[PDB]
Amino acid sequence: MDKFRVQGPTRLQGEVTISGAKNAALPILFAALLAEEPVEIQNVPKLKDIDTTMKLLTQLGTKVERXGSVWIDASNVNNFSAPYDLVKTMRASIWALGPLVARFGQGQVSLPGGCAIGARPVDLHIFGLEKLGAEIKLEEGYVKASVNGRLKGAHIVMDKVSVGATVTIMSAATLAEGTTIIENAAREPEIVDTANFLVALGAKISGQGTDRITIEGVERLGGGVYRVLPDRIETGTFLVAAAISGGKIVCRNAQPDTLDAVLAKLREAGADIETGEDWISLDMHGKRPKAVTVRTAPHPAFPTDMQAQFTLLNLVAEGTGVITETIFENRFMHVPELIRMGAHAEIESNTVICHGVEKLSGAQVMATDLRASASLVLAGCIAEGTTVVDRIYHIDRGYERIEDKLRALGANIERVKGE
Ligand SMILES: C=C(O[C@H]1[C@H](O)[C@@H](CO)O[C@H](OP(=O)(O)OP(=O)(O)OC[C@H]2O[C@@H](n3ccc(=O)[nH]c3=O)[C@H](O)[C@@H]2O)[C@@H]1NC(C)=O)C(=O)O
Repeated sequence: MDKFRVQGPTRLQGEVTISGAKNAALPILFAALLAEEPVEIQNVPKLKDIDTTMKLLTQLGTKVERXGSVWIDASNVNNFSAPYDLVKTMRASIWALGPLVARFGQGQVSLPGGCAIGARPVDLHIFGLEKLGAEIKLEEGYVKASVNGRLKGAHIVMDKVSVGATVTIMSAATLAEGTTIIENAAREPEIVDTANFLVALGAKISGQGTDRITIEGVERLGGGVYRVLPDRIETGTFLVAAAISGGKIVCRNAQPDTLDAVLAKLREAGADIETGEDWISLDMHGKRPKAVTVRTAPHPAFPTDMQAQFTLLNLVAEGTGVITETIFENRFMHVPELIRMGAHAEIESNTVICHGVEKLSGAQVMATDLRASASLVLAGCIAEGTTVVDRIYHIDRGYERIEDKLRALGANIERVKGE
C-alpha cells in the first residue's frame, strides 16, 4: 500500500498547471452514456476516480480510450449494471442510473452503503427519477430503475441543494418527453459544465448555474468535443499550500471566477493575490497566515471540499480560527490527525475551534478522505521533520500526481511503495 514520506519544512514557490475538474469530468463521463455518436472529452485529469469511471463505462459495453482526453463511444451499450465492488470504491457510480434509464429504459446500480464523513443517502436521485416516470425497486442491494418508453418531463422542487441529484435529474431529463424544471437546483460550476456538455450534444438546457434549471427533452443526443473546466479544489489546495508556507505561486489554466469565496478568505489570512483571465498568483511575502472564520455551504459560498485545507491554515495561523461545516457534519477526521502533529483544536458539534501554533512536528498520520486528506500531505510540507502519510490511495482518487506538482514547488516528498 502506497504511502508518502514528506520532509519539512519547505517554503513552496513556483508554478503549477491546474488539471481539469475531477468533479466535472465525472458527471460528463456518465452523461456521455446518452451520446449516440463518438465523444471526445478534453482536459480530463489522470486520477483514480477517472480510472473507476472508465472501468464502469467499459463494463456497460462503452468503448473507452484515453491519453489528455478521454474518447467515448457509447453506440454499443450492452450491459446495464454497476456492480457492488465498483460502487464501493466510488459513490459517484450512482450517476450511471439516470442516463441508463433515460436512454435504454433500464439501469441498475449497487446502492451505496455507509461512509465515514457522514450520512450520504441518494434519496433525492431516486425521487427525481421517480418524478420523471421511472419505476424504482431495490433487489439484492441493487437500485433498479425502469420505464416503458421515454421518461416524462416534470416540475421538481429539491428538498436539499444537491450537486448529485441535480446532475442525475438534469441528465436524464435531456431525453424525456416534455419540459423538466429543477427548482432549488445546485449551482456548482461543475453543474454548468455538465449542462454545457449536454447542450453541445444537442440538449436544450437553460438556467444552469442558477437555482432553477429548465430542460426541454429531445429525441437523441449526438457526439462532439468538449473541454472540462479547471479544477477549483485543486487550485484552492495549491493556493493554500503557498499560503501556509510563506510561499509564492502562480496557478496556470485556472478559472478565478469559480473561487471567489476561497480567494476572499485567503486575502483575509493575509495573502497578496492577483488574477488574470486564466491564472491566479499568490504571495505570502514570507508571513505566517492570520486566522480566519469559515462556513461551508453550497456554491458560491465557501466549499466543503476546501474545508480541511483551511482547517490546516487556521492550525498554523496567528489567532483563533473557527470553521463550521454545514454540508458534511462529520467531516472532521483530519483534525485529530493534525493534532498528532502538534495542532490544537476542539470539535463542538459541526464546528472546529482552532488555536494556531507556530510550528507542526512530523508524525505518522492516516489519509481517509479523497479531497480532505490532501491536508495531511500539505501539513507534512511545513512541519518540522518527517511526516509519513499512510493510505495515500485516497489522495490518488482525487488529485493528479500531487507529489509531482508539490515537488515542482520545492517539496521534499517520496512515494513509498508497499506493494
Ligand atoms: C467528496 C467529494 O466531492 C463532493 C462534494 O464535496 C459535494 C459538495 O460540494 O458535492 C459532490 O458530492 P455529492 O453530489 O454527493 O453531494 P451533494 O449531493 O451536494 O450533498 C450535499 C448534502 O445533501 C445530502 N444528500 C444528497 C443527495 C441525496 O439524495 N440525499 C441527501 O440527503 C448529502 O448527504 C449532503 O449532506 C462532490 N462529489 C462529486 C462526485 O462531484 C468527492 O470528490 O468524492
